[PDB]
Amino acid sequence: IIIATKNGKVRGMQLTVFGGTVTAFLGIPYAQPPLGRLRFKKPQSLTKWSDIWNATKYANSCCQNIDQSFPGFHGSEMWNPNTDLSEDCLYLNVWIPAPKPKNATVLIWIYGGGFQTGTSSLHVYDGKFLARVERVIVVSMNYRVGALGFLALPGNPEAPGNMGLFDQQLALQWVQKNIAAFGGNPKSVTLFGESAGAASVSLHLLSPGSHSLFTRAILQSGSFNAPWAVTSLYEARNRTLNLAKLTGCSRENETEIIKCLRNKDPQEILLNEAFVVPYGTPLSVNFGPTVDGDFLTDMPDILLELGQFKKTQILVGVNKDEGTAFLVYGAPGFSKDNNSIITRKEFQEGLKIFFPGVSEFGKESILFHYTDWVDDQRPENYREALGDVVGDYNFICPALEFTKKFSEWGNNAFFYYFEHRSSKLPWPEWMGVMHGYEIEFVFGLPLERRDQYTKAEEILSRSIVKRWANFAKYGNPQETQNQSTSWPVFKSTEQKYLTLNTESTRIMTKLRAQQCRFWTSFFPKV
Ligand SMILES: *[C@@H]1O[C@H](CO[C@@H]2O[C@@H](C)[C@@H](O)[C@@H](O)[C@@H]2O)[C@@H](O[C@@H]2O[C@H](CO)[C@@H](O)[C@H](O)[C@H]2NC(C)=O)[C@H](O)[C@H]1NC(C)=O
Ligand SMILES: *[C@@H]1O[C@H](CO[C@@H]2O[C@@H](C)[C@@H](O)[C@@H](O)[C@@H]2O)[C@@H](O[C@@H]2O[C@H](CO)[C@@H](O)[C@H](O)[C@H]2NC(C)=O)[C@H](O)[C@H]1NC(C)=O
Ligand SMILES: N[C@@H](Cc1c[nH]c2ccccc12)C(=O)NCCCCCCNc1c2c(nc3cc(Cl)ccc13)CCCC2
Ligand SMILES: *[C@@H]1O[C@H](CO[C@@H]2O[C@@H](C)[C@@H](O)[C@@H](O)[C@@H]2O)[C@@H](O)[C@H](O)[C@H]1NC(C)=O
Ligand SMILES: *[C@@H]1O[C@H](CO)[C@@H](O)[C@H](O)[C@H]1NC(C)=O
Ligand SMILES: *[C@@H]1O[C@H](CO)[C@@H](O)[C@H](O)[C@H]1NC(C)=O
Ligand SMILES: *[C@@H]1O[C@H](CO)[C@@H](O)[C@H](O)[C@H]1NC(C)=O
Ligand SMILES: [Cl-]
Repeated sequence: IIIATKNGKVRGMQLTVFGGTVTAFLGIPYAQPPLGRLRFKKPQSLTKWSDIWNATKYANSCCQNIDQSFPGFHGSEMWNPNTDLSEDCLYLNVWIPAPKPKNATVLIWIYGGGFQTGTSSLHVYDGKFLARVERVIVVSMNYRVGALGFLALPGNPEAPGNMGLFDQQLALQWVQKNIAAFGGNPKSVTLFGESAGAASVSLHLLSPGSHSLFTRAILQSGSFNAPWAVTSLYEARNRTLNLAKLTGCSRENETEIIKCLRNKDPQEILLNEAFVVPYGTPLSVNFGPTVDGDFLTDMPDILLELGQFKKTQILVGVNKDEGTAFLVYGAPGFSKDNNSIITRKEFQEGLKIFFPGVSEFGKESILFHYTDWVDDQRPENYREALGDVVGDYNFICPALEFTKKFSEWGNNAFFYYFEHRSSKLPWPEWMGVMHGYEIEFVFGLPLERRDQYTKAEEILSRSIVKRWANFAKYGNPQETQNQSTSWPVFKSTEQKYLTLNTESTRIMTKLRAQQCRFWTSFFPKV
């Protein structure tokens, strides 16, 4: 129950899972608290301690704005932080099988949340099930979000940008130096993440300082070429300056802006983040990754196109209705509490909410490519088109594009399409297979019989869990024992992908082919 690390001893705690035992180490620090002079700077390495750190409960989540649109609604609040917010939040968690494994493959989770929110503490990121069932070691970390994590005055080490990514990297570094003490193999480390976590995983494939800190990668509903993933260095500074004026810290010694922003309280920074953007959307990434010349040496589009990334296997996928969840956070005529049958004029208004700085012609082009109905009568037409618009543009087509381009340099890639609508979900049915609702299947929660889950859902989760583990351990996400559909390699030409559902696993080709030719070739030019 006590492990000696390079910076001191840590005491864990024991969990009973499925008649077995998992050892959990919740809240190990991996950096100096980024307080005081350290706010906005890269994470600094931890100086030794001499006691026994008690890693027996989740640590503080990092400071962040909370979604307040559906108070008391679990569909919404399952995503909000479940620990104290604090700037003192650079901690990670380790779940190891009991008894201690000998050379276990390691999975490192990176949460999403638009780079503005999120925490490793969430119920759906609980790694105890993967530890128990597949005898892998699961690690997850908190990393700074919002402006405290990604404020950028480029070149300036007081606010260089990408701090949250450097938090993640330092945690990967911690696993390299320390996980062998826990029974893990530092040579078999698979990163996985969802949404902005998935976009983070992809940027680690680009970043030269992460090359040697992991083996393989899994990207769930996200990647760095998504339109929200990378902030330009011009608008990044425009946003840093708008934050400065909004807080009274406008100086012209740029370093004096930072010192001034450092004497503010977290809440004062958090409440002005929303207004640095001229027009925002429910997908807005106010403060996110930038080309800082340190973590990220060039525009990631160019690195992807010219083959400049870690050469390894990737596992990539998306959900059937990525876009629906965002419609109820602003689109007119939409509500989780009715069937959201919108009219043509409502759809048009929705495009302005989701594509605010886009030309009238650009929005006509979206409407023209998504409103040629097979049947003109059905009243769902517009409601469904706007969901597909937001999901294809923001998630599915970037994920596909990334996989094509990545596979063209010779590495095995596997693509999935998650289309299971969970039996007992609190969101209405019209929202479908929503963004983030594969995560619980990946983490094995449906394996807990004890629950809301059907038997079909238990079997689906058990299969996904085996596929993810085989991918981590062996680079190949097959389930070999139960006469399962083989998962073909995804290649630039044939573009095969595997569907994930409770009924029929199927091999299909060329997901969203018509829609993504629009988003990937026509729409970037408007
Ligand atoms: C860059 O920033 C300027 C200024 O941002 C404004 O002030 C901030 C404190 C904050 O409150 C923002 O929401 C404000 O917009 C932007 O210029 C403004 O543009 C909007 C309309 O596009 C409008 O508020 C004003 O006409 C402008 N204000 C000023 C002082 O010029 C600008 O659009 C931002 N983007 C770019 C690309 O430069
Ligand atoms: C679906 O619901 C929305 C609004 O939700 C509820 O109704 C409101 C009257 C209010 O009590 C909210 O707190 C509820 O959550 C409907 O959108 C509204 O439609 C009418 C149009 O005359 C009007 O009240 C508002 O302009 C609309 N609100 C918006 C656009 O945000 C919508 O009509 C409902 N759809 C169906 C099919 O019933
Ligand atoms: N400025 C953005 C920043 C942001 C916050 N969370 C985001 C998630 C994706 C993209 C961006 C964001 C913003 O605050 N938008 C307000 C609405 C975003 C949804 C809140 C976050 N919670 C969810 C999250 C996920 N799925 C959700 C699905 C549903 Cl149905 C409802 C909420 C989900 C999956 C990843 C983590 C957050
Ligand atoms: C660290 O933990 C030591 C042992 O605590 C044990 O585990 C917790 C979960 C409780 O069940 C406790 O009763 C157990 O004895 C403590 O003795 C020690 O004081 C702790 N150290 C600090 C700094 O808190
Ligand atoms: C763990 O596996 C690696 C190769 O993957 C090997 O080099 C290392 O010595 C192993 N360590 C053990 C078995 O303790
Ligand atoms: C003010 O700016 C100069 C550069 O012009 C910089 O060297 C100096 O450190 C700044 N002042 C303080 C107090 O840091
Ligand atoms: C394979 O099938 C058995 C039942 O025949 C089931 O109990 C087991 O969990 C399945 N394994 C996987 C990895 O799906
Ligand atoms: Cl909880």
